[PDB]
Amino acid sequence: LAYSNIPLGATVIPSPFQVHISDEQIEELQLLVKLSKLAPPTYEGLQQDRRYGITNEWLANAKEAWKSFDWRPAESRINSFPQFTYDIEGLTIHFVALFSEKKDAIPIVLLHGWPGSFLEFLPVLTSIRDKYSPETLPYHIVVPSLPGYTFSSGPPLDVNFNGEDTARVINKVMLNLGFEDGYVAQGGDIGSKIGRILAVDHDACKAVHLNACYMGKPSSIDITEEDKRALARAQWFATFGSGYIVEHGTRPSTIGNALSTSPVALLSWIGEKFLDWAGETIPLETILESVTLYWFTETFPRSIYHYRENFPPPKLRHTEDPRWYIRKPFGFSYYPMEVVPTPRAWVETTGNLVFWQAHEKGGHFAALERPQDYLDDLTAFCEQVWAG
Amino acid sequence: MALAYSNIPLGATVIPSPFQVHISDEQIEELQLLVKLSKLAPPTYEGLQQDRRYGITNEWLANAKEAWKSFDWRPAESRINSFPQFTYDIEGLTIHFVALFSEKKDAIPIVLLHGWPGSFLEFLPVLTSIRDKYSPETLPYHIVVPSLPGYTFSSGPPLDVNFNGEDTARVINKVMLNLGFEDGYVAQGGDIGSKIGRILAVDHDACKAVHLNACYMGKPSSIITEEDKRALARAQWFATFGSGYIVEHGTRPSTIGNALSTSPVALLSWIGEKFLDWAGETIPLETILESVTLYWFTETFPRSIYHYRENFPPPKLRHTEDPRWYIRKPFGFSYYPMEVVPTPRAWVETTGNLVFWQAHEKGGHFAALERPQDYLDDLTAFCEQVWAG
Repeated sequence: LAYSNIPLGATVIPSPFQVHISDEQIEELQLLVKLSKLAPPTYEGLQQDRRYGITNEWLANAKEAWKSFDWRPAESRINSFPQFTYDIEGLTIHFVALFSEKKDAIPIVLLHGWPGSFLEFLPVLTSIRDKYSPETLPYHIVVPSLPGYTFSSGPPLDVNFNGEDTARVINKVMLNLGFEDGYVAQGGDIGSKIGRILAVDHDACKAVHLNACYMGKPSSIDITEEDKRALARAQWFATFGSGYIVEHGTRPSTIGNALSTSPVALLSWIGEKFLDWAGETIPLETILESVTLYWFTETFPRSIYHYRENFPPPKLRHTEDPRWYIRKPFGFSYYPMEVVPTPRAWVETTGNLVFWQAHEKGGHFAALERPQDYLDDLTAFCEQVWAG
Repeated sequence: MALAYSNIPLGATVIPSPFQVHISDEQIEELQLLVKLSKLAPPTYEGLQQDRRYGITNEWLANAKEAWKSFDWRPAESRINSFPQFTYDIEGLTIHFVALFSEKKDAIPIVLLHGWPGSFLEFLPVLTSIRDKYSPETLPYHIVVPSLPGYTFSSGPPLDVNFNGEDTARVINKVMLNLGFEDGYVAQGGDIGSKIGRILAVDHDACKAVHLNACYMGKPSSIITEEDKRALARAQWFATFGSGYIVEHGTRPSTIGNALSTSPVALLSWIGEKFLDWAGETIPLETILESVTLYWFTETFPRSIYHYRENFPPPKLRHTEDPRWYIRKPFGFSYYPMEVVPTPRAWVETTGNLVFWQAHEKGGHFAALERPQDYLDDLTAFCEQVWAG
């Protein structure tokens, strides 16, 4: 497999990995999709603008498509990229990688969120290996599955687990691969908090680029018509879009149990996000691939441990806390349909912001929606800040 | 189909249609199939917290799922059908209600109002006590226990227009008007029913008085004992850790309604958490299963949560704290210590003409279900105190 040779200085050799969902898991999935019931018509379910969530119609259509969804091609595509696992602190940590043949390639770790996965970055990874050979690849790209997500095991059954533990475990992936001299982190959604913690607390992480920075407007800050739509969208998300945060953060076992009962229940909860959060419309096939993977791996109940960190609501939000001010080189890319679009003057207050790029297209799932924009920003930021 | 207590009061302007519950054989067969084949979450740190700090435990749900496999609906149905039941058509909705009608020309009419995730079932123990104490001939009251629009055998709400708490009260008032009670009735409510009962008493002439066992509010701007400290901490637990379902119901009702229609055990997870956490007296598993089973058979859940969006964006004032909804008519309140937001008398008094106050040592959110005799003593005491003929 191209791009799959372990960097020469690795401290722990990773075990190679391939996904092979059993025929029985596939057919249990179809059985329960078929067994699922739909809601009767309701006023709320008939609103085509989704002001009360997904429409009954969308869900009925998506369920029918699911019955013809074939996992094998998607699984084959996933397996076309090099994948590995480490054993770290009793957990299996899965990651996708593209390793360069250049000895001093710049290591980068790309950090997904919820309800995402490594799947978000495969179009970017496809663009990378279209553009480069293993010989001309300037980067080592590492795309781990966060603890509790898809092929990563955990979190533990017997102790609480939070974002600082997540960062500690993810940093060790990069250390294991020989990157103690330095790597760059890139993060969105929950990955943006992980990226911030890596940059703030872990020596090996030399710089961090974010495409999300969840904050209110700082009081130390004065607007344009783009600043106006950013504030209106942020207020929409805070007021109407944050039910799942409160339920994940306070009753993770209840919602975790309810949505494991049926794959179509998980489809409803997760599909609403792929619909509302995107700038560029995400195809139904991409939603189904993600929900199917979460299902096969029982991700959802293992994946929501992060949300309880905000209950009770902290004095300062993470991004606004001086404890988590990013002193290392810090980059931000602005996508207008990000769930909380944040202007430069906001972001600048949370770190040492040396890189700023704004885009006209794209929303929350920047890598998935705009892989070329994402890859361009990532190359530019890494070239701009990397110090050898 | 003659039934004791089912004679329509003499002043009725509209005769209701008799109703009986008959869930089909195929629904009962299908429910058992769907329970058995429901998938369960794997073990998680959160699912192993036996103080339920993060919701229901994996162990509780697996046990409830096992018990559900051998729950028999038909004897619960026979018990339900021993009470008179009716429907009215009102503004194109079918409104189900249970009733006990007195033979006395001047019996005091009373409407009992359930909330979410409850139903007319909450009041059956109280109705059982009433009909054990009174024959139709000695019954001092007419008791009406309707299904709110969207709940169990009541249809709607409409597919094509929004529907809110004021529409709910208008429609429930017409049940009482149809039965000839334009001269007066008393309302009683908890949970969402306490909001409806408030609107009835504030805005509708036929409602003469109202008793509540819930008065959802913060500490009033108008204004601490042992109990008051405890009530404040419980109210603060509810607002901080207990209101996830409110935000979700009120912002994304379509998503959660669809999610929870897919499987009866999805519904049970969501609703069972509330019967566990909100109760003062432990509510038996069989009662929870009965309630969740009824919701499942009647596709209640997606139709029942329209009330919660009235809080989004957060209104200028909470209903109970708004002079617009201050109760001028005689207002009674019963304090149950394990109510989700226990409100001292000083708080409640800022919201209406409080002429009746009763505090209790036991009982929680589902007062009539947990403490039927306490609930009934209060209701009759309050009605006898305020009714003016």
